Amino acid sequence: EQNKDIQDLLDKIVFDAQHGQIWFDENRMLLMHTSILGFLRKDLYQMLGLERTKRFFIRCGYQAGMRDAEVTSKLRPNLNEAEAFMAGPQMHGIRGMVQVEVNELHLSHDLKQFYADFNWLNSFEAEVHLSEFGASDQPACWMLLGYACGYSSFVMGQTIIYQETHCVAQGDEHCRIIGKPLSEWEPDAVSDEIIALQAELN
Amino acid sequence: QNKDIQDLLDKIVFDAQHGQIWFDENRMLLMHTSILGFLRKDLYQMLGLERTKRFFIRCGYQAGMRDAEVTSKLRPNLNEAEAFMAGPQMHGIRGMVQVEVNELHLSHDLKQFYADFNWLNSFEAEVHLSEFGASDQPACWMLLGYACGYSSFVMGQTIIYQETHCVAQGDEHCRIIGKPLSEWENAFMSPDAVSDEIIAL
Ligand SMILES: [Zn+2]
Ligand SMILES: [Zn+2]
Repeated sequence: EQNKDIQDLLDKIVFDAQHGQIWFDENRMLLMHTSILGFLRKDLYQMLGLERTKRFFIRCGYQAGMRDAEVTSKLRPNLNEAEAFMAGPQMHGIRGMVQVEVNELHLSHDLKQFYADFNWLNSFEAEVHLSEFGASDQPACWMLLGYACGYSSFVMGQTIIYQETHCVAQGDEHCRIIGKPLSEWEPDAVSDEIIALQAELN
Repeated sequence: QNKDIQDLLDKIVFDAQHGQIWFDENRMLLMHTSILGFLRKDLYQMLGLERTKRFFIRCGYQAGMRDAEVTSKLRPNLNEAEAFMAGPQMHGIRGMVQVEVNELHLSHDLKQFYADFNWLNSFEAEVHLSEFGASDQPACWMLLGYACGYSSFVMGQTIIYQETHCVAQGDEHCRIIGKPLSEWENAFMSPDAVSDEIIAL
């Protein structure tokens, strides 16, 4: 009854337990344990840097986001920018990664203008990061955040960057992000700006 | 419809509104296979193939051991074999691989195990092809770790598999034989010991 606006998305998800397949349109998926992600994160951190690990989860996310936007692209042409864009935040729910809640969204392809402010609720990433690390000193939601930047950047034809303003990892009640075109912040590893920003805004 | 998997599908809930996916206690993620391809490409070039391969078995092993924990006391009114099938079934629910049983005999009590399965539509195989193309040797490492991790735990001893044909080598499907450790004609902390073992291919 109540995934009225999700439904068109669910309609592309095919479970096929009997053949070891799960599909979103043309692409496969895997139902994965979060605590297994928690291990992959700590093991990576142990092998590489905080920095190289960080960088991986973000680039990862950027990818997932771009692919979902490819997918959900030819999918709501009846609708407008805002309602189509939403597919993104909805997919993050669908994949059980995070609950997106919109404080503010203003966008327009042709104006090359974007500003998003959302609350992330129930982030897995923050939850797993606490087990393996405890109270962090920076935000933890790298993957979610890469995906955020990715999805968005696909949708507008320009690079959209997010800052995680508050994070459950850091003790904040919910997590929160803000997203604006790269330049409105005063070779496509956009991965490096994200880290440089959370740095050069102490 | 397909009633062999129900006691599993049941323990799964999709709360898309609050962005949680649920397996009993455990919380789950529906993910692109891209994160695993990427990880494969990055690791391949930062560390050896040996190192990348090992890491992947280790990861596969942790998930095998988890489902093993979770499905543990779930099928007490069936026998060892149908109980055990939980792992192979889970691997398919998780959309990683279809397991088609060629042969299976197990006794926890007698310390006995022999599994010979076919793997079909292996996701790992797929990933390796579109990152590295034809392998020299079987490539379904994550999958193999799981096999090893799951079996091992149920059995309460060290069960090691070998991929014997792999889509990654042009075979039509992949194949695997799992025996106990001592039944191989070649010779905690121990979770790392075991990954070290299933790495001698
Ligand atoms: Zn967070
Ligand atoms: Zn294979």
